Amino acid sequence: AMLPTLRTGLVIAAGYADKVRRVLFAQLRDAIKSGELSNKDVAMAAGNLNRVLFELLVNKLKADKLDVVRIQIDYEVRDSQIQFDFSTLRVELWRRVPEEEIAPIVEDFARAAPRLLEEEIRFTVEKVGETDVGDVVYRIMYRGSDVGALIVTPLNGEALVRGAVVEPTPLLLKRTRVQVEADRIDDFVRESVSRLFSEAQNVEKREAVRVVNEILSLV
Amino acid sequence: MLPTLRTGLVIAAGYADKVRRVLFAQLRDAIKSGELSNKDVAMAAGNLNRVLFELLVNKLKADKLDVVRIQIDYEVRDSQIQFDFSTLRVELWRRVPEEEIAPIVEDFARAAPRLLEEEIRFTVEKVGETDVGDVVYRIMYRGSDVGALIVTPLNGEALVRGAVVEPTPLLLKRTRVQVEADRIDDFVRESVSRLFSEAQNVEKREAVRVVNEILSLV
Amino acid sequence: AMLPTLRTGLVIAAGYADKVRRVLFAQLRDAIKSGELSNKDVAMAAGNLNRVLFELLVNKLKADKLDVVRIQIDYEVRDSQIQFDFSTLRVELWRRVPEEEIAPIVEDFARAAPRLLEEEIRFTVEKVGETDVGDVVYRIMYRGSDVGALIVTPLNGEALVRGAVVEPTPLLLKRTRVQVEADRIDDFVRESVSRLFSEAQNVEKREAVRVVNEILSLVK
Amino acid sequence: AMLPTLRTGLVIAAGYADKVRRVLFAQLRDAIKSGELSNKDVAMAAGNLNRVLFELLVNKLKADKLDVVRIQIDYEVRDSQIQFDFSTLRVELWRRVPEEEIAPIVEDFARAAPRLLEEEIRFTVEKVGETDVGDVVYRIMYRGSDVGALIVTPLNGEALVRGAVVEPTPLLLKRTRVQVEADRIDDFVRESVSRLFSEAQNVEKREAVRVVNEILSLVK
DNA sequence: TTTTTTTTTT
DNA sequence: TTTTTTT
Repeated sequence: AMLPTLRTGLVIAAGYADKVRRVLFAQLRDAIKSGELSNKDVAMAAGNLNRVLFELLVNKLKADKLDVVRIQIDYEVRDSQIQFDFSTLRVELWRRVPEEEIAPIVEDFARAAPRLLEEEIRFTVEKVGETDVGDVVYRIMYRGSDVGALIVTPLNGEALVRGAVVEPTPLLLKRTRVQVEADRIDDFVRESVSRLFSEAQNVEKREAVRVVNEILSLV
Repeated sequence: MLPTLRTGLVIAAGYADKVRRVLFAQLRDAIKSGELSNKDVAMAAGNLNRVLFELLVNKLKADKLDVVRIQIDYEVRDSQIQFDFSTLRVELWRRVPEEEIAPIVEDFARAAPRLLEEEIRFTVEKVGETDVGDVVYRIMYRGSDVGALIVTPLNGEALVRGAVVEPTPLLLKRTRVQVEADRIDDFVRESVSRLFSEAQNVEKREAVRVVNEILSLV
Repeated sequence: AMLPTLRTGLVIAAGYADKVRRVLFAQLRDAIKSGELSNKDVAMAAGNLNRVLFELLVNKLKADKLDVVRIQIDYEVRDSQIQFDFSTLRVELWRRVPEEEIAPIVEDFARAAPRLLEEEIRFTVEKVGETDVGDVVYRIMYRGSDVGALIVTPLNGEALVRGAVVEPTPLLLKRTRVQVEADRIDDFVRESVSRLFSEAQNVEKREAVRVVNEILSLVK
Repeated sequence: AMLPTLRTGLVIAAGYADKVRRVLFAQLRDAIKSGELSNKDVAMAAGNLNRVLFELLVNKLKADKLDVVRIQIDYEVRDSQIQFDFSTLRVELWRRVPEEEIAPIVEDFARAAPRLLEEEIRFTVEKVGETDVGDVVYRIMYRGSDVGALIVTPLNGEALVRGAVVEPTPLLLKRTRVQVEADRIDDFVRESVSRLFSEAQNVEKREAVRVVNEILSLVK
């Protein structure tokens, strides 16, 4: 039987304690109201966990209070008692990069940002293969790295284009008809890929990711 | 003053969907009024994400498993969103490898039930007295200041109140004990750890304010 | 033009105050750290607002402490002081439906739910039109209400079928090739739509919603 | 042994499905990475639950998509399989109050708001009892309803006053020394309680609640 | 086309 | 990647 898991999510090390206490109270809200637990039992349980985590985070790992941690642990509630399974204790740590190292870089970049904000991104492609019914699949790239996929369906004298990229920003190229005879497909894609995505939809990452995988799966 | 887009803590791999969701949440009202369209906002979030990609991946060389926090002011004028890049702020936290943390976490996990039963040793030091004659002590944990304690002398009796922030936020309820005023200082040093063994587990901010309340009286 | 906005989002009326406090501190974190404001200034501002909002909810709106509210208001910071624009004040209210009215319905339904959990989602379709290049687009319905869309591309003895529904649960029909002559498409689609979505992907609502439109826009 | 519980929290009825899917995926992430479950297993589980909830919310409870729902249900993972316990299913519903009924009330209130924002919170008190060491405890009331507590410690011609209120906004009265004779305590408190809290700290509700309970526990 | 909405804080 | 987080 699977056990409930106490998860903090991403939190600044200085505030993990109040995060652990509030999450645990939220999960055991029904248990308290049902009468299986008291508010004292839960607060005491969280306090003991926080007591343990303090030694781990501050002493063993030397985490600064401005660092970021993510903590999770399974726990069991049986017969009016809360018990943690410390074999399930998992702790993630992120160490802070000093402002003196980031602020000047961001400030420098901020001056060049309004130019970059309007520029069209410019992509490159490479043919991946063809389907049984004659669709052509391309890999779409940004700066030599793979960032998306594209599929072209030649039809009665014309072609249909669909695709999506994940980086530098999630874009979805909706089903688009272009003036191309099947003879002109491979040439057209290389000439028009950057231009097609200038009118693409700005979507969420997972939406773009799914389409990329859908298109690449057909090969 | 301008509206600010704030992401909060987010894994670098998912900053884009975070920026998009924050911006849409803030500008829902402008859309329904007809001042903006979903296209207008999505293009705005998309263009910002395009900008942040160069900053995070190339300039800051951030791995996608790191944590970032981004904020920037923006203004909406005549059905368009315009960012003020002078207000752009980016925070970065770099990932500590699992091979450096997991074994340390593993060994401690064996020692956790042992430590959990142990009572939390505190030590104290005299700070001063209040206007009405209360005695204030500074509570220390492993030599470091973590809380405060206040004792109100009576006739053959004393009232004790206090709070600690570390290693876990505790609140010492108003407690009356039978002790003569002459031996209070000895009482505090010998019994402070025993007092907090029956203390309340509270939130950090509650403990913090009580500590400052007690220290402010000096 | 636009002013910063303090937004609570959905919150139980009993806890709106701590929400207003936490949001305002989060938004003015920088102002405090810069020295333009003090922690005292922000706490006092949120407290005064919450005092006012209490009067509105309990007296004017007659909100129960177990109801749900959503509050937003614009504010500006002038000379180390926080000043609200109450003309921008917006308050939404949801009144709780008594447990005595909902619990028996949920309890009754909970008994029949796991059997329903297995059943195939019988769908029906309606032809919407043909695309410029000859794809056929159908509207998918569930219990007479439109819930999704489907597009079919005729081939030589074969067809390509794509689609998505939003209700009763978001499903995505991946690109599927089937054995059917073009004269038989309209018959095939209507006969197999429920069967096709029985093996479809469980996706997010927004994914299904977006796909429906991509398909429906091609006719409209 | 207790089971994991899927909790959505407050969500607009139109967006419950994606809420359920994301919460379930967040809880079962580790199970997926370990290989005990696949993304398909979790997606199918959330999809089946949403299919069931659709009938409950839309058909049985007649919930409008602008309403607010809160859904929770226990589930079990046994041998690479997800199982919901529908006996543990709980659904709360809040029905939306129309803007046409709230906006005029908010707008008129918005006109008197900048005036009210300056105003001090008039309070009343009532004697509850005395402590063992002779402190006097009062119940603080706002609109006839109990909202807080206050404790007075008598000195020689002086007193120490401490207290906290929960409504209309969480306020905590720091340790304050005042000039009052012990017989005139009941009288002093009733004249000054509102004035004392005009300089009290704006805090979170839970801070105030605990101080209130601490003061009341001291009463016999 | 959604039709509701996509945060910060916690 | 993804959440809950005062009756």
